[PDB]
Amino acid sequence: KMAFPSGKVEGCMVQVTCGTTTLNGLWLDDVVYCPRHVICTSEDMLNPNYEDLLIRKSNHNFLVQAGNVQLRVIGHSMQNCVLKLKVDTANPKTPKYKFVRIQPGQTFSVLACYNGSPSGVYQCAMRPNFTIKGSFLNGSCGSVGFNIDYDCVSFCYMHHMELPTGVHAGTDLEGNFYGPFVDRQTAQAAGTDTTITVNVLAWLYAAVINGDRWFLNRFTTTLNDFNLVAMKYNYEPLTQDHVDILGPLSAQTGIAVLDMCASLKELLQNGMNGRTILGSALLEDEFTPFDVVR
Amino acid sequence: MAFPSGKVEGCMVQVTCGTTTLNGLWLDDVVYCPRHVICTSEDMLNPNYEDLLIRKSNHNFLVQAGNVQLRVIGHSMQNCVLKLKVDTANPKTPKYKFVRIQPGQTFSVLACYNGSPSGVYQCAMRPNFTIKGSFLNGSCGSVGFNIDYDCVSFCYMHHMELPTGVHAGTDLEGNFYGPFVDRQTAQAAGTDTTITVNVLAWLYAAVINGDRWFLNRFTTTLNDFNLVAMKYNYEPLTQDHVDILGPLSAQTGIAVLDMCASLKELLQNGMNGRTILGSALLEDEFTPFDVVR
Ligand SMILES: *C(=O)[C@H](C[C@@H]1CCNC1=O)NC(=O)[C@H](CC(C)C)NC(=O)OC[C@@H]1C[C@H]1c1cccc(F)c1
Ligand SMILES: *C(=O)[C@H](C[C@@H]1CCNC1=O)NC(=O)[C@H](CC(C)C)NC(=O)OC[C@@H]1C[C@H]1c1cccc(F)c1
Repeated sequence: KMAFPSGKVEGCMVQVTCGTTTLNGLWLDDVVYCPRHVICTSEDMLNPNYEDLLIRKSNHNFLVQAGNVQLRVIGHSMQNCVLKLKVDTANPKTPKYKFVRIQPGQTFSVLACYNGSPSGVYQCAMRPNFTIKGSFLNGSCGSVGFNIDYDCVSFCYMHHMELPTGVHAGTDLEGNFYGPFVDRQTAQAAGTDTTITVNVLAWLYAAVINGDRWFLNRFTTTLNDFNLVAMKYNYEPLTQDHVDILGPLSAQTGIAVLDMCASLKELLQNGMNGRTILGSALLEDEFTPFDVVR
Repeated sequence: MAFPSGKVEGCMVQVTCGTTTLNGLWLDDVVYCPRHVICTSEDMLNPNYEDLLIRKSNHNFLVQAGNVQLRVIGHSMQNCVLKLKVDTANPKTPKYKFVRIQPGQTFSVLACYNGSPSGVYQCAMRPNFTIKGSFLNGSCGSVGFNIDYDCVSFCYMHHMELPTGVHAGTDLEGNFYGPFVDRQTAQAAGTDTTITVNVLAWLYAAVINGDRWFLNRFTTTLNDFNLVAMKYNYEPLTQDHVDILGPLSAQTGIAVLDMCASLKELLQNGMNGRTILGSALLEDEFTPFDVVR
């Protein structure tokens, strides 16, 4: 697992405090983005009226700091589950950036932060049930997930909560949660998780590129036939987008995506028969087709 | 999980000599890079580096930091690292130190190509003084490091891939880790061993994640455990290793030698299918300090 260099995101991290509640914010040009539950108390986390907590609030109740230096808040609004604080200084370290909503299966780096300070960077996969298996502790909220393409940081994740089971949930940078979660301090269950088929196929491609190709067969399949069988093994069905992002690996190896699906269908039905693929009896599902190139 | 890489990204530059390009580290007014940049092909196999270095002019070295060229006003060599004095001081130079790490210790690697950061990841110095990185052509000069408060401890610079696919390099004084040499030859490492204290830290970790199917009631002396460990090419466990595991022992209520008893069972049986924190294999590149923080 290889994360993206974090320096461009580090230069954007700040801290936002309401009362005693401190979490992290993302400072881009003259706007600071953070999770709205920074405005909550204990007495109101069990179920908050965010619209009502927000009316009581004024610009001068928001403490925003880069380091120990205060940024003056000159405006505030709420977009879904994210708070947007307008500040009086444009971040001179603002990279080229966009806000993207990723699909389940896709990977991203997360810059874990506490009190506006980075502690670590690591590589996460958005599971099909819209959770990530991270290392977030208290005060990690507002940490973000991202990919870097050339000069451009694509922000895709902001952290909000840990689930009873120990995995994590959050939103895009527009405040829309990934999955069926809500930012209330209630017990919330992630739907049952499935294996990320497109990434397994990416991994088989990687194994072929490295000369490990015992598992290829002379058969092929339809996308519908493969999908129905894979769901019987708790694999995700494939979309048309999945097929398309396997194109470069299909072209590199000369093995059509549906031929690879047929090889996977056989692995699913018969098993490995005590063999390995890239030195592993387990099919890895957290390397995307873009990750394999790198 | 790796250290944030921003402080190091701001030091990475591109160094070129001839048709060879790799990365350099630019601290204050000196750029450090692997000396084999001053090579060719007729040289690859048995290079007399002092000899090739004396034939070199300051102006043969092209240093680019972003869109900017840096003027080399001086060059010297410290073991396998070339030190290029340049006419400008990097203003992004962080607080730093140069350190040589011990096998079993971990560090972050910022992989760079043509002076540009491309990825970051966490590695351990294997006991045979290799590292299991993903380095491709042109990644030479990439560095490994740790961060303590505001200070970057640099510990590795990347020089070569071995034919098995693992990697070899030097500290920032240019001394290789391991018996490797910066000549273009197929080199083998000594037989690698598994970092025992790290496997134990990682088992304590899975426990903290409420994963404990591997535990047991059996127990073991420290010597009897080491006898089994050595049998399976695991590093011996020292009493310092035991002391270091204390915090994780306290936090889980599992004595160090109880976890050793658990590890002994796993080595002799196997996992018999089951898995620990996702892995079918015992993971040995998380240290105790790591798993804490
Ligand atoms: C950031 O503020 C923080 C990050 C959490 C803390 C621990 N690990 C993590 O990711 N997020 C919260 O505290 C969040 C605030 C809500 C308003 C969304 N709540 C949360 O994450 O709760 C975590 C424990 C598992 C929750 C739970 C279990 C059972 C019953 C509950 F009501 C809640
Ligand atoms: C950086 O310049 C580069 C990094 C390597 C390239 C491929 N992956 C990687 O990490 N370092 C070298 O190319 C290095 C230069 C020497 C002069 C030290 N040589 C190298 O990495 O060789 C790799 C293969 C195992 C070498 C080999 C096999 C057979 C015969 C040989 F003579 C050498």
